[PDB]
Amino acid sequence: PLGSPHKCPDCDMAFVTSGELVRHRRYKHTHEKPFKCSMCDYASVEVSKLKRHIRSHTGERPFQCSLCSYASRDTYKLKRHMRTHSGEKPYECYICHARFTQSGTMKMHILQKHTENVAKFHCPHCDTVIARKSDLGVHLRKQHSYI
DNA sequence: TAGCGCCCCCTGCTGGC
DNA sequence: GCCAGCAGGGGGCGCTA
Ligand SMILES: [Zn+2]
Ligand SMILES: [Zn+2]
Ligand SMILES: [Zn+2]
Ligand SMILES: [Zn+2]
Ligand SMILES: [Zn+2]
Repeated sequence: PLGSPHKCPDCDMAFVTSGELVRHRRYKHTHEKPFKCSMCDYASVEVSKLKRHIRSHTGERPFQCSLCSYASRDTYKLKRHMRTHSGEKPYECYICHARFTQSGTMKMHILQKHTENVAKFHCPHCDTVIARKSDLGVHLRKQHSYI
C-alpha cells in the first residue's frame, strides 16, 4: 500500500502493521518457524499452516462440496474444486488467450507452447522423445510394462 | 498474537483428443 | 503422445480483533 509505515530493512516491501512486517521477516529473512509438528519434522511460520498440515496426518477434510462427495483439507482447494462444476476458467494465456481452470496449468501451457528450446524427455527403450515428464511415465507404464 | 480469508507454487496423475 | 483438467502438500501475504 502507498503509505505503508513498516518498511522491511532487508527488501523493498512495506506493511501497514508491525505484526505484518514481523511475519514477513520470519517467512523471508530470519526463517523462524515457531510452530512444530509433533509427528514429523514439519514446521511453519503461522499456526494455521501447522493446523492445515496436521490434517494431512489425520485425513480430516472439513470443507464439504455441496454438489458432490468431494471434501477438502483447505478452503481454497474447495473453491478450486467448484470450478469443476461451474466451468469457470479464470486464467488466460497472455500470448494466445487460451483459458484454464488453474494457474499451474496455464504456466505449463506457456512452457510447452510458447517457450523456445525446452529440454525434452527421452524413452531409453524405444527412442521416442516425449515433452512432459509425466507423459514419459505414462509411456513407460503403457508400452514397457512398468509395474 | 491467533485467526479468517485469498491466491499462487510445485507436483504428478487422468482421460479426451 | 499432446493437452488441459484436476487434486494433494505447501508458502506468503491482506486484514482484523
Ligand atoms: Zn523483506
Ligand atoms: Zn507432520
Ligand atoms: Zn463437488
Ligand atoms: Zn497460449
Ligand atoms: Zn519407449
